[PDB]
Amino acid sequence: AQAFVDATWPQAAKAAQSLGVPAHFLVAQAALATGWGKSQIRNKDGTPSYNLFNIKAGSNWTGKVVEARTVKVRVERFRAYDSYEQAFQDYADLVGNSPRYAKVAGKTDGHAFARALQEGGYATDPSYADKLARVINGNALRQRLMASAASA
Repeated sequence: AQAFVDATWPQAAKAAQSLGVPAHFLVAQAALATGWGKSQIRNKDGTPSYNLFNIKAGSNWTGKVVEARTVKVRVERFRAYDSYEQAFQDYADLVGNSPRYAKVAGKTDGHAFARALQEGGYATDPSYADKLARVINGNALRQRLMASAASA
């Protein structure tokens, strides 16, 4: 999981700073969405989609599209990107500009941030806020963030 954390960190920091939330909030969200990078959506050619937030491709999406199986088993259409950099740019646009996500900005508490994501419709599972806050506040994330840092 460490390389996942290291790779996402600078992009998460860039996006989180624009949203006025702590960088680790976004890292935690991506970690929960992908099982710390173990379960990420892949293109048919074997390349990554880099869609670490598992964002669906709807009618307003004109970029690359990847199909992936969801659990009956269904085929869902997801966004695909050229890098984590581009993925986080799209995330920052979506969460930063969409009015339903307006409660996200400025949040400095893990659970409050998660509740704001839920309000916006990121995920509808009733346990989402509790699950995400646990990652945000957890020892696993803290240890990996400390390991990631250049200094102590």
